[PDB]
Amino acid sequence: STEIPSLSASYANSFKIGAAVHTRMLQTEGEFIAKHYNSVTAENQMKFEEVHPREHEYTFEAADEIVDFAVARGIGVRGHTLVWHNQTPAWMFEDASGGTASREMMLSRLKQHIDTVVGRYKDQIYAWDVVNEAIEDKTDLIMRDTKWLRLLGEDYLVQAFNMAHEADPNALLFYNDYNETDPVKREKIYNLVRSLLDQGAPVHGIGMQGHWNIHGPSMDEIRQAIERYASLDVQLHVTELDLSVFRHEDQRTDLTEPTAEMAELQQKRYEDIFGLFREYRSNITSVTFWGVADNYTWLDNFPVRGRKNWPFVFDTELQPKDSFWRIIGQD
Ligand SMILES: Oc1ccccc1CN[C@@H]1C=C[C@@H](O)[C@H](O)[C@H]1O
Repeated sequence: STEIPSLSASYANSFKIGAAVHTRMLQTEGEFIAKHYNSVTAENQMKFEEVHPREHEYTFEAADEIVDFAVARGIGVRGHTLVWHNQTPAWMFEDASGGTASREMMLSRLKQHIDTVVGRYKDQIYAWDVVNEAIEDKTDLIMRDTKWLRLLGEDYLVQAFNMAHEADPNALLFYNDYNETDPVKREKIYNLVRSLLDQGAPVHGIGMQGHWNIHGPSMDEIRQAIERYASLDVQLHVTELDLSVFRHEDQRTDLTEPTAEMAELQQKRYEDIFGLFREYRSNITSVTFWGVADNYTWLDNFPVRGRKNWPFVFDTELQPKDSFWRIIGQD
């Protein structure tokens, strides 16, 4: 604070503005958070392994601290992924002899997991990401080949969405994914959510991760996604928004800060984005950034280990960037 407006305050009549957090920062940057955001997501501390490390042992301490942080300050909470190929302990898929678990073991284990997790924050979490990244990223492959698909069954998303809806039939359940604007994958996601809706599965929205960079997707490529998903009459949430200064499969490894060209493109590119989100504020009800400031971001270690990135509108010192001002809402 010193003379700058609240980012989430300027969108109060448009949509929530959230951030991906961690209990480690609730102390240091708790106030910066409680001022620009009215929604938050646990980046990792709420995933399978993080709260269900062993078959009979649960660990919710970190997650609880987050929810307690938010609800006290009138902030919304999105629960992140119940069913995902990553960050899921081995036991969940194994049997006594080290073999693979059966469809029945799978159904029981998943069921008890969902109840415990969704039920614990019942009526407190307004939105959940039941299934994360189920669609393949290879043009001629629909379903991503995973143990969920193999050991449980192709009807695993339905089960997930059904179980979740019982634990808290008031939460909005989303199907979350990335590359959602890629013309090919965009249709794969569309058909899945369409199949799900027909089968009667309780899906209430689609989760557009928003892991984009300063080059693409084009404004038209995003606009098309929005309209494509929005037509299914479901809510749209940009869930893991960030603007990478690199392209994926970027070989450039010597930057200590972004190139002047990178900053220019980004400031310009962010302005266009939120300008498009505002045009579509009817369809979009929540935009979350995968992080709070450039001081931290998973991009620093992925896909390149040890390569620092600056994907937000807040620099490494929690101070507003030139992109910040070109993004404040009309309210
Ligand atoms: O496998 C990928 C490949 C490219 C981009 C993103 C992903 C995964 N997308 C996200 C990354 C951050 C994690 O904290 C989130 O849980 C995850 O959903």
